[PDB]
Amino acid sequence: SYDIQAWKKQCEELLNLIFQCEDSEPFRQPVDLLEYPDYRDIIDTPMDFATVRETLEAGNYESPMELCKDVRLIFSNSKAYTPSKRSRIYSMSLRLSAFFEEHISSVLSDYKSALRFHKRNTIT
Repeated sequence: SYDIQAWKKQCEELLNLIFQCEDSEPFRQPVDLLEYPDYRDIIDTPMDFATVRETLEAGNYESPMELCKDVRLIFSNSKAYTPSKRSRIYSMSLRLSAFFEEHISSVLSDYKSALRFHKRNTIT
């Protein structure tokens, strides 16, 4: 892989897949405080897939690692807020996390390789 910019469209396509997945529905918009009134007593940094997509489309991610950090925050927030490791919403977050990780792995690898290639002659 050579193309330093290719990650962005790859991430757009992966977000499209995630938004079509039923398991994403609890995570597509910010958590509703009327539904979960003490959410911000537990969760310091909310995150959701609409926020991630908007950040990407605004040109506010520099790398796929930044996007990957925010997506992982969606899942760590679900784990931190879950009352049970058997709860429905958390259970959906685990399947969606596995899907995400399986797909993001090549995006990250190819970007990092492409960038190492770009920098291969940094010293000369």
